[PDB]
Amino acid sequence: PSAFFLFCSEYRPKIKGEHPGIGDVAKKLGEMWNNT
DNA sequence: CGGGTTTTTGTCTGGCTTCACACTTGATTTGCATCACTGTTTAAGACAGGCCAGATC
Repeated sequence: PSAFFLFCSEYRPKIKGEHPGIGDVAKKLGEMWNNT
């Protein structure tokens, strides 16, 4: 388990309740993990 | 001989199932190359001069 490991799923529902899909949901989550 | 009785298949539309699989991104494993290092000559056999020594005219 790494940062993105426990960051792609722990914050997954925060976009999965908006994005039905499951790449596009965590996609912008990767961008907000990269910005920081 | 061609026609007929077995094994073997297509076959139903439903709901079921396990699981491959989309889509990132870094932390691991795994593959395959490199790398620095080691052994520390002869031994038979052919041919040639050359020196010497004994033979011969």
